[PDB]
Amino acid sequence: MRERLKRDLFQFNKTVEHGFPHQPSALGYSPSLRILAIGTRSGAIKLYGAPGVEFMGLHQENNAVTQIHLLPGQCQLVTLLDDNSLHLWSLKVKGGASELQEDESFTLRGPPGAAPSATQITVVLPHSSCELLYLGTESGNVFVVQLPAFRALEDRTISSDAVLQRLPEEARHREMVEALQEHPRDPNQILIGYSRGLVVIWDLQGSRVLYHFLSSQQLENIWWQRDGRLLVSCHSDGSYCQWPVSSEAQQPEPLRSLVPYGPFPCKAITRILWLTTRQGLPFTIFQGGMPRASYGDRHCISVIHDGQQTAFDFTSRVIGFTVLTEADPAATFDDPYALVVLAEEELVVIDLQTAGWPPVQLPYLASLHCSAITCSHHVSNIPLKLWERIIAAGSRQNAHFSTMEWPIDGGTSLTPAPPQRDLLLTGHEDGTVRFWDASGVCLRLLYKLSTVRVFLTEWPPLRKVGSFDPYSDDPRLGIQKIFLCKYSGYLAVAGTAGQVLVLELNDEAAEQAVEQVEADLLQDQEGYRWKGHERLAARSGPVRFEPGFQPFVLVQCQPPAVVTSLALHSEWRLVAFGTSHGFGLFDHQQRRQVFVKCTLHAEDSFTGFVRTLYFADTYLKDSSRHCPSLWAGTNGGTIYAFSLRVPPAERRMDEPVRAEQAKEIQLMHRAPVVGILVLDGHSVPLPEPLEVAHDLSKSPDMQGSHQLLVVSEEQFKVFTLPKVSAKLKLKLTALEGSRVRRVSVAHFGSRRAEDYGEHHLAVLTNLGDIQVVSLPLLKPQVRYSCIRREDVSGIASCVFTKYGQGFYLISPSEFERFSLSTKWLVEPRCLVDS
Repeated sequence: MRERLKRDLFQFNKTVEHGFPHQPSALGYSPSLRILAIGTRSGAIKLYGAPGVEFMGLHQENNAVTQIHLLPGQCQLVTLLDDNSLHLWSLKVKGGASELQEDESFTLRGPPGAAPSATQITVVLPHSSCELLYLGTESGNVFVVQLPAFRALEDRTISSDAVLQRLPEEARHREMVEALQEHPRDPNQILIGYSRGLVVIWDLQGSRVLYHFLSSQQLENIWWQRDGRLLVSCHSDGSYCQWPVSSEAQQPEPLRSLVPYGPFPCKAITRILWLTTRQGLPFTIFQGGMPRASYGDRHCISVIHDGQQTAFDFTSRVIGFTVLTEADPAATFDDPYALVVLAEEELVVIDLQTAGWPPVQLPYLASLHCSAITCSHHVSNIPLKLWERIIAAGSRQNAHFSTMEWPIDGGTSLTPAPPQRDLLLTGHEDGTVRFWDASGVCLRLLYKLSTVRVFLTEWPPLRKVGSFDPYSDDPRLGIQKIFLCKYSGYLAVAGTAGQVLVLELNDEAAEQAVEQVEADLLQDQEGYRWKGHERLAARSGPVRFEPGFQPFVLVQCQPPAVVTSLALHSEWRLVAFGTSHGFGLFDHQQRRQVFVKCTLHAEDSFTGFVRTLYFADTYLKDSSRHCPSLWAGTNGGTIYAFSLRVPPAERRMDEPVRAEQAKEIQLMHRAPVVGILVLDGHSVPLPEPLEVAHDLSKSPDMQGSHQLLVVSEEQFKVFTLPKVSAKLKLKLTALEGSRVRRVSVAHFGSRRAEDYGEHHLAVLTNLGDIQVVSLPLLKPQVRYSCIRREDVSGIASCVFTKYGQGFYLISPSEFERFSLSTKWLVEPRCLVDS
């Protein structure tokens, strides 16, 4: 096209990522800013606050983030990678909005030639003065660093030999600093806990020991009470003690030492927290302690309060956890209200105020891979009537969740509310279809559909929480294709075992039976037998369904192969499906099969393989009478066309729908057809089903001669209807050497002109590039390098939107949104201050 028009329509920019970060490795939190922080093995530091308030950074060394410590009060955080290096980050306001950038780095190094295992940092203690970083090492020495200008203060070094010199008379030889904290009410005193059991309270200015005790078990971690008068240790045998802190010197014995899961041999407690409440009932949170014999493989975090105990069992390893408290540094009681747990595959938030401790919904950081993602489907511009009903159905199934508002509400999002409501439907392996809010910066779950309903299959206090499921139950339930009609509410989903469910949204619950209808694809062919999965056993009789998308008809394909294509026309109430053998049309209004076409030549050739199905109300035989039509594309470059006879509503349930094959066009290059489209007289694609009923202005131009657009992996072609005479072609693979993976129509609004937009093709190549093919001239406009050509998973997982956006999986747990339109750029823009 023209250069002025090209710049006003196309601009490639990878906006923001949606979902859970892959392989988390650290967790941090700022109670003063209410901002969460997550670190990964790839070096990514990700901050999270209120919905729409998020940041992201990358360390120059791609290494694993081990610890994240946000400074109190200040908007600066310190991280520590597995290379024993510190990094100071800050959130500087540039242009009215905050942004995350790295300030300075520092690697703790000792004398030249010393062992690197002696300078390994274990505990990082930011002082309350926001000026020093006390670093506990494996050698037992505590090092002090200045912020900024990281300079190790050798004069303030608290070595191991210095602490052992200040012990009265009991120092029976011997460090690995396991704990390093500050006195909550005295910034002058710090605590140093050693692995063998030595825990001292060190006076900084006095350079002496004020309090010490030698525990009987190997120390793991330490928690100091809010008033600084009680110490709660945890050990390597699965026990936790209580120690009184006063000014009587001597060596006070443990107050209450016990193994909470004994008397059997348990594993260590990794971390323990002792928090106080105004009701006199303190909380006791500890991670681990399971019996090594029967529960050594469980990742659990227990919470003890008011005679109630619950060990929350997660399906993945616990990377880190924190307890949000309503208390500030100048408060009496801690008063917990939330348990934020970061597992290796999910995030779990537990409400601590409501009885039973119910989970808290996640407005972001959702585990999109709790079930293995198989396919996706995006629908743009959802009607407000249907949009509120989907959320209403999702609220009825989430009644067991907590009523507490999202506690991590830091920052102020400067982005307005999304003017257009978008939906991203995700197919999973267990047979679930999740409805996501792909309208704004946060990808929040709205409603979950479970298709498994139509098929046929207290000490220690363990309570399985979370959503991730690492077990692959049945691969036959894996959703393969999804079609959602945003107008009538009809939903069509396809599975791996040849099952096709046509559902309808229902406000109230219903108890109905799913009529099962068989579609024998191999009706005009015998000899070859099926080897593999058997058809899914359907539930006979009525089945209770919760409000939402209730299935009313099941179409079982024979043979039960993988459904490779799906198309639903809610106006004509027809649904078309295709597998590796053939395809067929189904009338879900009468629950009767219309026709079934076999497309073959045990195993032999690799032809057939229905790839695309497209409904169209265009001309097929004459140039005056337009009739409904169903088009089909195969792997062998064959395009089938069927004439449909859709009766009126007065004759809808009376006379059955008829069909007859009218055209069979064979391509000259014999490449698999990836897309079929029909343009009207003004070279505009045919509108979606029921779109003319909800918008008469989008009526297709019937005066001009329609055009048929056939897109293959090698060429684009345009034919003249109804004669199907070749007119335009673009040999993409012959010019650029790339093959077409998938193509989708997109409307590109203009930036120079407010209300002007042209329809064009969004093409994803096998090389990972994203091109734009102009209509109807089939001219290449722009090519943007996006996905790597070796990312076979990310390329297949790609999906385009109707208005020039797209999504693709950079990891099995998170998407990345890209925008090739000048009218769309969904990115986080936020402000955070103290």
